[PDB]
Amino acid sequence: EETFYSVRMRASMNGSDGGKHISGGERLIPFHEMKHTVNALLEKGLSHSRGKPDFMQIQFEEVHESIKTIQPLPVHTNEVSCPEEGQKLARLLLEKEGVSRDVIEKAYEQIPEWSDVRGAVLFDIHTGKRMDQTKEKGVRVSRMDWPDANFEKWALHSHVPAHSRIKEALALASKVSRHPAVVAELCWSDDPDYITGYVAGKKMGYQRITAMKEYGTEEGCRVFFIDGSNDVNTYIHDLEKQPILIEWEEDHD
Amino acid sequence: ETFYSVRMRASMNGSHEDGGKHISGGERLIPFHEMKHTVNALLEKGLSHSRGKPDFMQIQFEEVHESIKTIQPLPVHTNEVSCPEEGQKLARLLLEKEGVSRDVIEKAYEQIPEWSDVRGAVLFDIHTGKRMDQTKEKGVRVSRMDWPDANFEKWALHSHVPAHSRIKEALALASKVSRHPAVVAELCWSDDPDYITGYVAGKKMGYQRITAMKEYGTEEGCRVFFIDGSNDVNTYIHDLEKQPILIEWEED
Ligand SMILES: Nc1ncnc2c1ncn2[C@@H]1O[C@H](COP(=O)(O)OP(=O)(O)NP(=O)(O)O)[C@@H](O)[C@H]1O
Ligand SMILES: Nc1ncnc2c1ncn2[C@@H]1O[C@H](COP(=O)(O)OP(=O)(O)NP(=O)(O)O)[C@@H](O)[C@H]1O
Ligand SMILES: O=C(O)CCCCCC(=O)O
Ligand SMILES: O=C(O)CCCCCC(=O)O
Ligand SMILES: [Mg+2]
Ligand SMILES: [Mg+2]
Ligand SMILES: [Mg+2]
Ligand SMILES: [Mg+2]
Repeated sequence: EETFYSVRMRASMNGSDGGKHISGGERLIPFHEMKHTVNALLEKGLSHSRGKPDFMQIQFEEVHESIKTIQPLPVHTNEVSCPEEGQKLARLLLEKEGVSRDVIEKAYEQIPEWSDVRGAVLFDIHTGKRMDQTKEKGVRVSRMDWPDANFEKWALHSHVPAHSRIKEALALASKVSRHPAVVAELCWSDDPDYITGYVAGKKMGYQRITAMKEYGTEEGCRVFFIDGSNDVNTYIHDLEKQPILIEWEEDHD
Repeated sequence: ETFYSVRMRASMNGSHEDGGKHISGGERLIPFHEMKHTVNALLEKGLSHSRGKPDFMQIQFEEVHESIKTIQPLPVHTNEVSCPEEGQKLARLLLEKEGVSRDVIEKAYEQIPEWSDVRGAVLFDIHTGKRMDQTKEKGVRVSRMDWPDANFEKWALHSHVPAHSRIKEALALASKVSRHPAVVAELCWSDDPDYITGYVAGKKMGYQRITAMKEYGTEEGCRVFFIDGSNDVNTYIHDLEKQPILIEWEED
């Protein structure tokens, strides 16, 4: 049983304090990867297209819970020609996954107000309302990662480019989708220079959508559509604390 | 040309907040273009410590918005002693020379064992003869001071003192702290098992190094500031944490 470490970073400008969120990252690693990983997070925060931070934290801590290893979701890339086509597709896919249309519309009305949320919003498909009480902080999924070497192999097989963005997103989405209360996830970047997003779920897998907004805009989105009776805090604790490594099995081909 | 405060702390068996053992701490004050090197120096300092390997560490940077003040290091004298009991006695003599009363010194020495787990400094009020800050195990952590290596190395050459980073860090801290008009004296020795030199610092005597202050292999250090002031302790804590200082020595 190898010991793993959670390594987290966040960065902002104009303070920590009301600042603009610039970058966030999370990694899960053995101890001999610490120097490289702390540097990868530092650099990710310092070279961000949302601007240069005046505040950054980086932390590591031993994880005591035993690590679980899962397969990435099956990926499909939907090529679209503009953001409106993408968004419409996204809403079709959410519906097919099981989110009712009226819940989807209600959430889409609120997505603009959630632009500044630094993690994810949790949206209850029973009440048709936001379920977490974290406000601008959002719920930040942590303690997931995907050893690069296995990711590069996966991307080669999948005919998807071996970009860090995709490794991070797919690791997140896979951890999130595994959770029995999560029906679906809608995501696109708050970076001005990346317009691909996705909808994920247990059935459809990870459905990339190649245009979800316009170049140059900084309004991203991360919403988890939740179907659960249980207390939201239990779900939040799972998302924040349950350690996941992604390992794609070439062999299962 | 804006400066950044870069701070680190590390502990084992948890964060310090959960009751982990403090391993290492550091603070630097740097232009933005030195950030990578500095974050790497702090990471490495935390990971290679003689008190053991951390399982928790935080590193943070923020822009400093107060103006930087540049000062001289204190004058340094090295007192050679044969053993830790001789050094401790000398330290008490020097605290008294610096203006601390014997009764306050004894009361502090009674409490020093209690403060072994404090990760920063204890503030000791000479008017009450008791601890003054309410930070408990966190202590007060002096930050936002630093000393460009090139100038420090010149200083160490001139001073016939080795150019060790421990000394640079300590003398930078002690100079910032002694400048504060409400600090009468500082008493220090290391919590590192493999370093037994400590010091007493003040405005009259400068930085008085004492070559043995404890036994090799012990992990009980000490950092106490003796306070004689008219203000509330929160103001002094804010001064020590926030006032940015660079050391620049120039010969006489
Ligand atoms: N670990 C996470 N948990 C919850 N939501 C997140 C997480 N990472 C990103 N998000 C959300 O999804 C949006 C887009 O993600 P992303 O573009 O990766 O931003 P980021 O991870 O905050 N910083 P960066 O990856 O440096 O661009 C973010 O603005 C958050 O709202
Ligand atoms: N910046 C500071 N402010 C207040 N107290 C400090 C400061 N740095 C160290 N001390 C205290 O003085 C003791 C010895 O100093 P030192 O040996 O430098 O410890 P350190 O800075 O915490 N870690 P390291 O420097 O990596 O050994 C520490 O155990 C602290 O209690
Ligand atoms: O990392 C980002 O910028 C936000 C999520 C986008 C990743 C989607 C992908 O290319 O599959
Ligand atoms: O860094 C430490 O371990 C504390 C040492 C304080 C004395 C340094 C010196 O003057 O030798
Ligand atoms: Mg990200
Ligand atoms: Mg982003
Ligand atoms: Mg130190
Ligand atoms: Mg020490």
